[PDB]
Amino acid sequence: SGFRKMAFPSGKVEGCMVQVTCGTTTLNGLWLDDVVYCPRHVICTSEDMLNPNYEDLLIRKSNHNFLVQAGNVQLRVIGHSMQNCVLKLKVDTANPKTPKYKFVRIQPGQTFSVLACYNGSPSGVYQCAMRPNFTIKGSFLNGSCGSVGFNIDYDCVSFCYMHHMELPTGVHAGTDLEGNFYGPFVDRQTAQAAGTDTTITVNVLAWLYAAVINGDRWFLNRFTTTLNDFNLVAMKYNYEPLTQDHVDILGPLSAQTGIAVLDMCASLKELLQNGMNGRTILGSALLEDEFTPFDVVRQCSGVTFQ
Amino acid sequence: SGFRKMAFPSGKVEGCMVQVTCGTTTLNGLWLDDVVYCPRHVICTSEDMLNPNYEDLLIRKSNHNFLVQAGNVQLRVIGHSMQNCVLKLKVDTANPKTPKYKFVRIQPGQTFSVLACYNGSPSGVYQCAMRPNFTIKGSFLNGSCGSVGFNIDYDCVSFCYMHHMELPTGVHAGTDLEGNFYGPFVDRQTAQAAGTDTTITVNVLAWLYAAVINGDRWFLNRFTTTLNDFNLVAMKYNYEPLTQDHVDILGPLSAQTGIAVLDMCASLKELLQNGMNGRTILGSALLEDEFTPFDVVRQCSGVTFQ
Ligand SMILES: *[C@@](O)(c1nc2ccccc2s1)[C@H](C[C@@H]1CCCNC1=O)NC(=O)[C@@H]1Cc2ccc(F)cc2CN1C(=O)[C@@H](NC(=O)C(F)(F)F)C(C)(C)C
Ligand SMILES: *[C@@](O)(c1nc2ccccc2s1)[C@H](C[C@@H]1CCCNC1=O)NC(=O)[C@@H]1Cc2ccc(F)cc2CN1C(=O)[C@@H](NC(=O)C(F)(F)F)C(C)(C)C
Ligand code: NA
Ligand code: NA
Repeated sequence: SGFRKMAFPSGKVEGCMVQVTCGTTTLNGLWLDDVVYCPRHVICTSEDMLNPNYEDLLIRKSNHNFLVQAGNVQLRVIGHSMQNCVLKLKVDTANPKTPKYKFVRIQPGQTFSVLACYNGSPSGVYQCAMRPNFTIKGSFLNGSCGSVGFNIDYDCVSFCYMHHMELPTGVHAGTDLEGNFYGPFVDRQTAQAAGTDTTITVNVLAWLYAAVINGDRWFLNRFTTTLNDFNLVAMKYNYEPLTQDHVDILGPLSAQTGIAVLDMCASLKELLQNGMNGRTILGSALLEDEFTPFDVVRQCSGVTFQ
Repeated sequence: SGFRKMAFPSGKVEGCMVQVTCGTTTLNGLWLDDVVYCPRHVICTSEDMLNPNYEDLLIRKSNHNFLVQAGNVQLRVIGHSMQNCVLKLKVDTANPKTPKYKFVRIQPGQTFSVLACYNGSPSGVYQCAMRPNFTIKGSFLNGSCGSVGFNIDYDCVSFCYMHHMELPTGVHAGTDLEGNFYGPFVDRQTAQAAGTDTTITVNVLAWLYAAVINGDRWFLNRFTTTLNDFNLVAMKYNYEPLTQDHVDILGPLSAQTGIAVLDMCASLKELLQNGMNGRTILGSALLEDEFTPFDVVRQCSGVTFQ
């Protein structure tokens, strides 16, 4: 029993974290085989921020300008290339701790673990979601750039996020591991801001199922709803539309608990309209939306990772 | 910016997790140097649960009854001893991934990371606190026993918890790594239950300081209070008494923010008496008590671990 915001074990990623320095700029890099991946603006000074031409900045650099440290070991850069907003530094040593891995670009609403790092050394691990507005509500300070987000399946690490920027509301923007930003954000100094966000409906429903699995039913009711009438209410409360695809994905949780998806939707509707009346669900006085249906199944079934 | 329930990076612990099997009972063990630590009731069958005499059960066992697996490698047990409620299995191989480590028995109100494991393989990592009633609000299923809780300082892993039992309210009971239970709990089948719990006042105050650091002040007020008058209110709301020791420990956060501790106490008093009025603090509609003052400083200052 119990239900926690659970991160993936981070050891496979810890062994990949390094420090990259360019002039006075130091940030984190990801060392996989003989390549180190990091944000391209490591090559930026403070002056090259208004509208930096990164191709022009990069052609002016030499391999020996890049100082890459793994622990107390300096790694020599022997090639470099820019891919979108990521710099790929070819180094003279392959990382002996390279896990099985892939690079994935995730959809909004998906969750992942962040290994927050400073100066190439891990500080902490936490779970978050890609918001519908393509920000993440992270915990990142100066020096955190190049920290990565990931999922693990069996023994395979799927990297999905590299950290780049903090927006004026205190939320975070970054790229996939091929250097493409999530959302409309850019790595130049402009008036960018997070767009209006929405609540991840399919995840709220997943978490209500988690609550039932863990022995709590106070919020259930005898009613059902149509998908259309539910979405009319969701829309009013700034919830994402629930698709038939979302309904299918919730099938296993609905089967495990015996509560039809549209029945759980009628519970959520009632919760939106009436509030919790001073009660809590899984220790929360708010409706939690950073657990996917898969997160719930994994934690309530005890899936492990080799 | 941002503030997350952040766990320690778990890689140093992952490399220590093994599987221990005795007859039909399998649970997790912690492999440090040439010793594997696990709950002593691995030697129990279902029948030896009413009032098992563990010394009597253990003298009847042979080394070859214990099957210890690290990954795909079987480790041969060559000695054993019982220490309180932990079994120490001497094995023929020293763990080459043994970190710098120590065993600590923590006080209620302290936090730690749990690496939840099944069949010797890690499933997830999450942060929790030792409650005042010496339970933890974990997330643990059948097979989770022997999973450990820990903190990291610099490069040193301080193990403070090994998992043993789930209580009827769905919360969890376990031992330090020398086999002494936290709280009054025992590893025999009886009517044990969690005692009434209280909220960890010093941690709530720490989290209010975290909120201020992160740019939120809506709950502050112009008032101060005496320690005594605050504790009269805390007592009414089932909060732990705040000691002068707690006040001193909050000194750094008070200095960083310019808000005297007793001033923050008057804010907490007002929050207890009037509620949040539909507002949130650091994304929560409840007063959070599973961040210590040290957790706040570490996360808002970016401390790392070698
Ligand atoms: C990351 O650690 C980096 N720092 C530097 C420093 C010099 C060169 C390159 C980098 S990457 C930080 C993480 C950030 C900082 C502070 C608090 N929390 C965080 O997550 N990233 C930045 O400082 C980025 C980097 C950048 C790249 C190109 C630019 F043209 C401008 C920047 C500045 N920056 C920001 O995050 C800024 N935010 C924005 O510009 C915006 F639009 F996203 F809001 C800043 C105002 C500095 C937070
Ligand atoms: C742990 O994985 C272990 N399982 C076994 C099985 C056989 C022998 C030894 C062990 S240790 C589980 C973890 C637990 C189970 C299910 C859900 N969440 C969890 O955290 N621990 C147990 O099953 C313990 C072990 C035990 C030892 C001595 C006993 F006399 C009795 C038990 C049974 N047990 C419990 O946790 C039970 N709880 C209690 O007895 C009490 F008092 F704490 F509530 C149970 C009712 C089975 C949950
Ligand atoms: Na219903
Ligand atoms: Na005050």
